[PDB]
Amino acid sequence: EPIVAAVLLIVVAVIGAVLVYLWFSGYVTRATSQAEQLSAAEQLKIEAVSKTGTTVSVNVRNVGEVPVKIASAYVLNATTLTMICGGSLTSPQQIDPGTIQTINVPGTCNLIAGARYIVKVVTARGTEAAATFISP
Amino acid sequence: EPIVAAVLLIVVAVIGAVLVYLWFSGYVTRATSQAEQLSAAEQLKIEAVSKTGTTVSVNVRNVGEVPVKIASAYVLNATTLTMICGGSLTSPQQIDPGTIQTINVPGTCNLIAGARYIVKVVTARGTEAAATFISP
Amino acid sequence: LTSPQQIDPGTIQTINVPGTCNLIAGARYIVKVVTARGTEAAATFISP
Amino acid sequence: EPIVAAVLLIVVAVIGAVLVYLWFSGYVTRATSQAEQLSAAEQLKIEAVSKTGTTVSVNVRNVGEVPVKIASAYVLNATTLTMICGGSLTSPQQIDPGTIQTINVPGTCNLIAGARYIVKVVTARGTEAAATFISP
Amino acid sequence: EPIVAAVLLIVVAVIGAVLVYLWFSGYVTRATSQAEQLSAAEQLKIEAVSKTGTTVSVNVRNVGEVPVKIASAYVLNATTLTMICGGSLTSPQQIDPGTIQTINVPGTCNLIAGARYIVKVVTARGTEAAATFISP
Repeated sequence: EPIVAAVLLIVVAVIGAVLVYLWFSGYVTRATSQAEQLSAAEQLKIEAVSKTGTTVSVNVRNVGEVPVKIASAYVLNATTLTMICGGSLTSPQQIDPGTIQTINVPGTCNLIAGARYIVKVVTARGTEAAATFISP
Repeated sequence: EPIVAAVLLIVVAVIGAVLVYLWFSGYVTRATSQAEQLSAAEQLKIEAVSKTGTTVSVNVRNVGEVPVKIASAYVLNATTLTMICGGSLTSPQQIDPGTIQTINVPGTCNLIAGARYIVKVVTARGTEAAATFISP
Repeated sequence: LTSPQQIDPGTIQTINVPGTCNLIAGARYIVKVVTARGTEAAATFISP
Repeated sequence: EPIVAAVLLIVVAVIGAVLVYLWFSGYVTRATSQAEQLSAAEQLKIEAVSKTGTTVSVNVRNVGEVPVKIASAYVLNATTLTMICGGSLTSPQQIDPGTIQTINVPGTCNLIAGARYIVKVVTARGTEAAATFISP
Repeated sequence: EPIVAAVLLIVVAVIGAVLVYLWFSGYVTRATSQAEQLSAAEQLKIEAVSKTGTTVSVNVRNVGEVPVKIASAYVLNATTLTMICGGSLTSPQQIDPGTIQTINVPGTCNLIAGARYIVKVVTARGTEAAATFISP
């Protein structure tokens, strides 16, 4: 009589094992592939900068193999990591691999000739690229 | 009765380990190969420059072993890192290793005789080569 | 593949990618081979 | 009848898992935070030394930002790593960040003019800072 | 009734864990020690070379502290890494620490007066030491 209960319990345990199998396969596949794709890296470099009046224009070179979106740009003060001007771009700019694009710092901020300034661009994914220039 | 459940759990763990091994092999191969192939570097050198009116012509020799494409050229001002003329070329030019090619700066920019100007050429992959010249 | 190719332990074999595909010189490509059991091995090369 | 035993065993397993969770949270917390706090590093530098008779006085400045206790001082012979005089200070001296204090080598040791000697001071935590001087 | 099966399963798991611990201790110890001992370094230096007729004699000094065996010697051509003469020695020669030994390049190879050559000696473990000479 307990044998019947044991058989039912074994069947229930097998069903639970199958359900664990299904969920575990789904989770391992999804999370594993998500981690694998986040393992990929994104690289940028800025070729040169130009200043016209009070507007700063930057040319960004996409040396990577994936499309790049530029979302913000700043003008950082030297050795203090404090921004003078910057913010969200009005519309994100897409940069194709092997191509170039022109980026303008949002807003208007004055500059002092012969002073230290760091121009910085950040991607939508978080990649950071920056360099220095001497304001005319 | 728990023995059957334990056997199913062991089987599930073994299958999960097999799937993890498959993905791990694929990912390690892809990542290792990408890193090894991007470890390679490219070198460029400019032989000489010439100016005809307001057009700048640059001869680039690729001392590397694999083809490299020229993407943009600039004429940089001294000690200020500010561009005067330049931008993306109309069509990229491919340079065969062991050969030479002539590149013209895009657009038209005036120059002042006896002044400092830095000629700069950037590859599609991001390699930079540059030098200086005296404007006639 | 038209017919599966068997590779003995400690030996080597030649495998041709099925079909015909054009390539671009100096471009990036990943070559990949998969076993009957599912094992994956791959690498990259620069097309001539 | 085995169903009741199975339910009790499941309850026992759940209670054991809860206990394991409690201990695991506690142990991870303490060990992790201990590792984080011992990860911090300490830096020292000695400004100048002076000799009065047979007493060696050293001024130590903590370029770091954490409180520091000086525990011992030595006078090491050149390239043989053998001490001539040194030992525990009578009472450890606390040197505040951004300040300096005077430390005297314990005991009395003679010196030879124009010879090589390395003065060495060690913190209570084990940080090592030293330099060389020529005895007058 | 499932309680007995659970107790037996726990006992089996404990035995398996003991076996895993035994193997793990053995493996970590022996593999770790083999790695530590291969971490050791081997250093050679050659004092001078001599030419008698068509035979090249090299004096090798053991600047290290461990016994070293010399197995082969070569004569490389300049800038091409191509051997002119060389091969396995008839019997490997042992060099004691702090001592010197004379090694003759195997075989007979002609040389040209005033020509460029590299003499090279390799140890049993793979250490490489070499220098240059001008043939008389």
